Amino acid sequence: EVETFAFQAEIAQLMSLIINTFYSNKEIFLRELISNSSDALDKIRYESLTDPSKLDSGKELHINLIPNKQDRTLTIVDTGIGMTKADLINNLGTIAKSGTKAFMEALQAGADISMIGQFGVGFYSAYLVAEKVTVITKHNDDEQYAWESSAGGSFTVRTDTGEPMGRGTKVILHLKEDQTEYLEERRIKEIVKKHSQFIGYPITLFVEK
Ligand SMILES: O=C1CNC(=S)N1CCc1ccccc1
Repeated sequence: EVETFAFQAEIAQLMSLIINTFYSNKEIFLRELISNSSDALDKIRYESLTDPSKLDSGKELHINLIPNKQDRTLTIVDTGIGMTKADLINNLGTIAKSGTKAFMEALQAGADISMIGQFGVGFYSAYLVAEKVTVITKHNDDEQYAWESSAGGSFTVRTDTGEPMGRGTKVILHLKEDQTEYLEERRIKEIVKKHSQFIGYPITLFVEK
């Protein structure tokens, strides 16, 4: 059972802009997702200070990067607070609408795509390198869901039947054919050392067979 939804018009405009603008400095997407994961870890960590049972679904707070050359996917896993079904359908886009509009006003003023993080909507930079994004998420107060979009105006939400995660979020980037450099260990390491040396959680690169 799968539900299909339309993006808000401003978000569909930002995604189509990100997929179509010729922009070579695509590596910033990794910085943005790691920073998002760090935020999600901060929130679960803070909540657990007054309620330790919030960590019953997982005490480790970390970020894994999992390239896969065979499936041409790069997965960013974190054990943060995760997202409810209402987050996936409404709440995230509600908070993002203001940063989307402001970010597009800047782009018409000549501003750079790499400044997307300052408006709180850096996750859509995933579409610089991904033709399709799958988000597997589990929040303490909801069931495990799978969000997916290939842009084009619509996304899907469904209950996830795969491996239970406990708590956290899995961002799976189905990379475009010409963006496989982000599946290489030394390229990922160069980006992480450069863009996210100052994250307060362990970042583990999973290297392949
Ligand atoms: O826009 C929505 C509505 N519901 C969810 S989730 N998003 C976030 C899309 C996203 C893109 C890239 C990386 C991570 C997430």
